[PDB]
Amino acid sequence: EAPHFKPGEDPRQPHQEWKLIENMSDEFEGKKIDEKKWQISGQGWIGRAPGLFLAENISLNNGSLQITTTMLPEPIVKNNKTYTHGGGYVGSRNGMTYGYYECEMKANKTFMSSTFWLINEGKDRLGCDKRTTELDIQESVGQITNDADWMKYFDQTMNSNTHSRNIPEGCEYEKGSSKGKAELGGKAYEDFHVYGVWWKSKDEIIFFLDGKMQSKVTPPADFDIEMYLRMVVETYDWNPVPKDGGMTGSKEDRTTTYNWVRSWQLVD
Repeated sequence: EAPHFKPGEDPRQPHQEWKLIENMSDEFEGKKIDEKKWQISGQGWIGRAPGLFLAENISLNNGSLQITTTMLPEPIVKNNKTYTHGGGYVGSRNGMTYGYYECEMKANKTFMSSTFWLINEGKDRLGCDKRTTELDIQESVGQITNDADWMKYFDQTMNSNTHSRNIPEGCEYEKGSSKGKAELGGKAYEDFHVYGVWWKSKDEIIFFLDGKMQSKVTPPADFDIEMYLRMVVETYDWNPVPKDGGMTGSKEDRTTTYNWVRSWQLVD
């Protein structure tokens, strides 16, 4: 009935309350994902090669969303690139501006990502709102395959980010990124964690982990454009495929599991 906040961490003021945004929230009960609420195929982004988003890799079980990584049984060529692995994409068909957005997620234990984020959809927007604003709440991988120093702990942190890019010429916005990082206390695939963001205003973004405030970030440009939820399991170029193909794990180890996604507005 309220967001997950430990005692002493709820940022609301005493005459305010948190209200569930029903069309951006799901406990994932039942046997099949609700495709009137969520888009899992037909989306603009098919996947970063070599990981192709498959609708078949999305399942529900036991009141949770499961996005499972796979080896494709044969390569698939799309946009002149070869795909060899299956990930998955789940995007909210409804958007909002501002609010509190949280999920409870356990990452997969593979070289592919486990993510929870917001982005606007600039080509449907007008004038300067065609610029991109992306708010990454958590991005993780389960198996680090690049020995670059910047990423050696990427599998045991909350890695949050805010991006401004694709800005139309003449529009007075800056491009760039403002990151946040915090310790999970364990690997992202070992336990569930609650990853949350208070998208408080166009210039105040506050990240929470397991019900505790971690950081406040000023984004690189105003975040005052409607944004849509994303839960995505992909390949990143900087975390390449391991020598065994990276898909020998159990179904559980190949699965990013979200127990729920809850989105809220703060009202007077």
